[PDB]
Amino acid sequence: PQITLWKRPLVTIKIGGQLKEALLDTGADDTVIEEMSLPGRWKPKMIGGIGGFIKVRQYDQIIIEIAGHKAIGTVLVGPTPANIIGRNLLTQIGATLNF
Amino acid sequence: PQITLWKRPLVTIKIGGQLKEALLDTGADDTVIEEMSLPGRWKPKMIGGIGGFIKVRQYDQIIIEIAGHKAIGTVLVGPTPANIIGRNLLTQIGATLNF
Ligand SMILES: CCCC[C@@H](CN[C@@H](CCCC)C(=O)N[C@@H](CCC(N)=O)C(=O)N[C@@H](CCCNC(N)=[NH2+])C(N)=O)NC(=O)[C@@H](NC(=O)[C@@H](NC(C)=O)[C@@H](C)O)[C@@H](C)CC
Repeated sequence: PQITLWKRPLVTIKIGGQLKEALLDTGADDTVIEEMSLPGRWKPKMIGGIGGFIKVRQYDQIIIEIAGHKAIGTVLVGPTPANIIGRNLLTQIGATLNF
Repeated sequence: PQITLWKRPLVTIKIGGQLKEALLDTGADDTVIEEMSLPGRWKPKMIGGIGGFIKVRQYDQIIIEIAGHKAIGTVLVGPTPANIIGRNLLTQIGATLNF
């Protein structure tokens, strides 16, 4: 698709058997999801932006479907105010910014 | 251009006759720049990010070039960790996300 930017670019995702809404964020290095269970080992991470940092759990090799497009990569889980799809998964679905 | 997302989507901007680097950010409603001087009166605004909320100064109808493309619009100035070009100006330069 071509997604214009008049509104926030929200899409449906499927992760860990669950449907969620998430923001396509070219300004995010990483993908960050609100609290949920994921399989495998994890390690803690601190991630920052406007307002400072939050602590998250890093899970690797997680399969996600983003607007119908499957992507595997790292997902961070924690008290984010918004589910965010960051560049680590945007690249995998072939997303580009065009102007 | 077509900007891929394997690296941060950093571009050069021009504001107040000065070149700066900024991040093209589809996950940002607004454009937020690190402390600098702009002309005119400002109005207060609170914005939110990953970590919480911060206060910024809102300047309207600021002339700004983004990767060579001319825009005139609202610029927020405050303690952002990074200069970000948000959707208010991405729409002025005709940017879309495509996959
Ligand atoms: C300034 C730092 C770079 C840009 C920023 C854009 N992220 C979006 C996230 C979505 C909201 C949580 C954002 O902050 N958007 C703001 C930008 C400010 C603005 N006004 O435009 C926004 O739209 N804020 C809205 C409110 C959105 C709330 N949304 C919601 N509740 N669903 C606002 N009007 O105040 N990126 C980030 O916050 C990411 N940070 C990073 O990628 C890097 N960190 C740093 C410090 O650069 C990396 C080294 O970790 C986070 C997610 C970690 C991976």
